[PDB]
Amino acid sequence: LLEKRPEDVVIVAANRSAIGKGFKGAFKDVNTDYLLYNFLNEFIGRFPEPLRADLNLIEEVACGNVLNVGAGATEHRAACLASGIPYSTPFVALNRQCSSGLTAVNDIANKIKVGQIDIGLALGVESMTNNYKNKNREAKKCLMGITNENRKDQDEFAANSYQKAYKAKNEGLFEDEILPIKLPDGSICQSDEGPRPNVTAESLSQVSDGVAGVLLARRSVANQLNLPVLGRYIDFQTVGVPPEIMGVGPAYAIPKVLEATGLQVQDIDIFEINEAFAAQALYCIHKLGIDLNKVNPRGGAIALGHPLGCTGARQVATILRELKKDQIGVVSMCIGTGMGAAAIFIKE
Amino acid sequence: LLEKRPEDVVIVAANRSAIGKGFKGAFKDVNTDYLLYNFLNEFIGRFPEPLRADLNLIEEVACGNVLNVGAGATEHRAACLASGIPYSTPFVALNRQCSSGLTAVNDIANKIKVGQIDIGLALGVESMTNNYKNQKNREAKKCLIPMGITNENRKDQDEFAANSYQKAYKAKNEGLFEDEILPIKLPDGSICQSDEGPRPQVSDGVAGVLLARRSVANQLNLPVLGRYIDFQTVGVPPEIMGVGPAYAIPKVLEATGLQVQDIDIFEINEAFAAQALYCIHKLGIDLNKVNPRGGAIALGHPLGCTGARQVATILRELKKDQIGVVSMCIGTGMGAAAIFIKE
Repeated sequence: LLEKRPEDVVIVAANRSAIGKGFKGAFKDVNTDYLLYNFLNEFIGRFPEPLRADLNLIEEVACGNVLNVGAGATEHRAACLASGIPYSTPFVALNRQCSSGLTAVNDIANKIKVGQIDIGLALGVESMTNNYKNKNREAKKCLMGITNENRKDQDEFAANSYQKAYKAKNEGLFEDEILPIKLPDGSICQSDEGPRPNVTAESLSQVSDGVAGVLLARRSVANQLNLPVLGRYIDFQTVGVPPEIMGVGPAYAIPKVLEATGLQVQDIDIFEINEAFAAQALYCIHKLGIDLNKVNPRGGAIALGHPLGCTGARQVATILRELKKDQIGVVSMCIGTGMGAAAIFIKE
Repeated sequence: LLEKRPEDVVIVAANRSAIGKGFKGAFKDVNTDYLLYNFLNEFIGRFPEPLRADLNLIEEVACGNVLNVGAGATEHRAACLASGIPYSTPFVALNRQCSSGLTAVNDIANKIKVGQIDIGLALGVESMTNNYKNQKNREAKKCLIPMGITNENRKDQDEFAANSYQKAYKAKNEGLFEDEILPIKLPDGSICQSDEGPRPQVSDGVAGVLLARRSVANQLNLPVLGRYIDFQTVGVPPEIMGVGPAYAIPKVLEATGLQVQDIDIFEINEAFAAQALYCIHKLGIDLNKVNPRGGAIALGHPLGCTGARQVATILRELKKDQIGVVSMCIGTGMGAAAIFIKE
């Protein structure tokens, strides 16, 4: 599995923006279209010379999105079009709820794999700020908090993430993966404005906005073009989970991707398990038996925020900077109307 | 290619609904969730014993949609939930615009090829009637050119148009569109199951396609209407979005080795007569092969349903071992095309 074959799906670049605060945040006066346009312009400069030389080398743009009309396909495609990605490049809008951005990844993973394409861009956007704006059993469930309701450990959990996120923030740890998004006033945003110092434990995830991109390619095509390689996508698995207890997703998706690859929990160095809510994150980690030490190393959703769409691909950018050469890490998250997703990766 | 390996992505079922008329037709007092719930209750019935038994063997439901909030991901999951498809079955909402129903098929194909799943359901749904109610740079503004205008970018069109209605009613009347169309029951008691438009187009309709690996089909004793060969997409100038089929057909043929003259039926979506004519001409296609039972000019084009519809239609127009393609130009400047084989 650690053997690099020429038919591997390889990650060439994985970047994300600073996650702003919903409603209050840096992004409030901006929508997914400006966020996307801008992140793209940044992401492209960060691209190896043969690519930016011929952008029509990207043969597909899957963009995950949960709240726009039709998942933002017209605006997101216009945005790509403004950031130099040629018309010659098809675009696909996807919405698998909370995992959307991780599914943009599985979409391109498979196309490349199957030969449909060689090089392909996975995206994730969400402007919860400007978009949150839009009964007979079973179907009566479907689309969060109450499925969670279905506290000491949870606050304990909320603070440690908040502490891990603050350390990491302050230690410069996210300075690699984050890109500066210029705001229309003149400002520029390169810090996650969600993690805060001194969070301890007190009685009383986050509505945010953000973009995140991933550039996959098949190893063969990479070597030929001599393109840097950060790690490689190994597999992906989704599962259906009772909608009333959505959060339970990770406790079923993880074992699934594990069995399908042959790995075991204890073969994983890092787990990027999305914390929609602390109650559910904790439950997932403890049912599986995951080492809490190995969970969300630099802070989670609780502290960082959760821009629905963008999250699944944000965790990828992130898990890559937390990993060390030849390490395996999973990316999982509970999904909205009752699902569970989880992709596996390796550094190199 | 006409060799059959168990590794094949095989169509086990593929039915559609009657395409209602926009703003006035049969479905006007209903939305996607109802069209879906119903289409599915029907489709599932027209499902082989084994699947109906389990229904959990279906491991993914990708479902195109173009105009709903978030392409109808929640509403339609519930519909599937309500029509007996288990929670266990994940779901994905896709929006490739005009080709959404086809790319939803592309989706299912790939997952099956890449071993991700065995059997999967592809869908298309749209209710232009209900949902049709949902930058300043020289490049992305082309993603603001109204479709019709891009068509601006007559006799021959009207002649091409005429045939569409002619072939469609001739065929509707001869009962050609019967095996494919399922009966969508309506609130006011009136069952609907006949195409309004063809009576010698904005519309609402649903469509479903149940792929499975060949090896798997033979294992569960399942019927096999045909096979998915390839699919290909290619961007195109948004100002002439229509020219999309002219490029995606060569590309998918090329990807397969096939040639134009190797194709029997050419189900090229008629989004406009001006457009479809061009692809036809540029490609050098025998009209007797293009849209045999008429097109969308008569039948209507329920945006995200179409792709999944054309597959239903084509699979009847094709005889055992015939190859045919399904192309359509795509909204913001694209073009798709797939290739199927009967058996």
